[PDB]
Amino acid sequence: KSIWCSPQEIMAADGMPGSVAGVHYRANVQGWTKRKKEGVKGGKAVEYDVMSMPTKEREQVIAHLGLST
Repeated sequence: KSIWCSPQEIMAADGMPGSVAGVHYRANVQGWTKRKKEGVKGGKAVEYDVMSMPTKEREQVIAHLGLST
């Protein structure tokens, strides 16, 4: 029921341009839900909850998927 996506999918969104940190800049103003995972087979893994982002932001995520699914 919960939804969590890594910054790679988010920064790949045209609505959210800039590298991974560039996305953090926009998320600096709003209190985005963030979680520091112990790294997934890597190191320092970060995820965001799209269900907590404004509805307008939600359209941008679905729109990116609408380009393929």
